[PDB]
Amino acid sequence: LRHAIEAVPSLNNPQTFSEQKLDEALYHGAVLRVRPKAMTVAVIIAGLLP
Repeated sequence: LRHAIEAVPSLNNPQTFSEQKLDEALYHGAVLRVRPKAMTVAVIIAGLLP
């Protein structure tokens, strides 16, 4: 999420009342990159269920 918010959106906030592109950065890191977290959780639970 931090890499996401770091790449693009460090330019629009200096202009006050700018939150539209701040949410797109969270979308880019929080839900586009959701395969790694799901994979980690799945393997963690699967290596313990037995």
